[PDB]
Amino acid sequence: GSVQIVYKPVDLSKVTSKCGSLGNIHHKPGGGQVEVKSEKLDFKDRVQSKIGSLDNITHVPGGGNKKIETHKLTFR
Amino acid sequence: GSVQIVYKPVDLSKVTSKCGSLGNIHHKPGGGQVEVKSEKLDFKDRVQSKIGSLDNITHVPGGGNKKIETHKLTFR
Amino acid sequence: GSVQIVYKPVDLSKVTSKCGSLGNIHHKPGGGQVEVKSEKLDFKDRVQSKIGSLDNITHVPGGGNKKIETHKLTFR
Repeated sequence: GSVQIVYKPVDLSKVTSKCGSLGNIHHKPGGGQVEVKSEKLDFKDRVQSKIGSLDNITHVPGGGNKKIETHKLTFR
Repeated sequence: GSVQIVYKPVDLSKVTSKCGSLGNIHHKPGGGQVEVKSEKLDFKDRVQSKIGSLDNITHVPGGGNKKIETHKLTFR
Repeated sequence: GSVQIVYKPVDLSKVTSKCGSLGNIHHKPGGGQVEVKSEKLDFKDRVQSKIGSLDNITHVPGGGNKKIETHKLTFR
């Protein structure tokens, strides 16, 4: 009845970027407006919410590479 | 009945950037506006919430690389 | 009835950046406005909340790389 699991990934990989220069970036969005109305809010178990927002983002990561590697075993 | 589990991920990986210069960056959003209304808010178990916000962000990380590598085993 | 669990990752991985200069960065958002109203707030177990905010952020980490690696066993 003897069961053997040997698990040996060999990951010689690479993720790479070369950029000569990251240039001139302008983020100039106009004046946004947000309006939200209720009489009641009533939240129970494990709710998560964003109920009125205005979000301006410039990321410009300079080589934002990702090597996301979520991984698992399980048994019986 | 002998069970053997041998987990050994080898990983020689590289996540890499070369950037010659990070340039000229201008985060200039106009004047935003947010308005939010209720008579009542009523939050119970483990609620998490943002009711009204204005968020301006400039990240610009130079090297922005990620090697996220979440993992588990589990048994019986 | 013998169980043997051997757990030996070999993570020789590297996360790397070269940036030749971090440039000129100008975070100049306009005058924001936020307004939030209620007649009652009522929060119970394990609530966490933000109810009116104006948040301006410049990060500029100059090689903000991440090697996040949450990792585990569990048993029986």
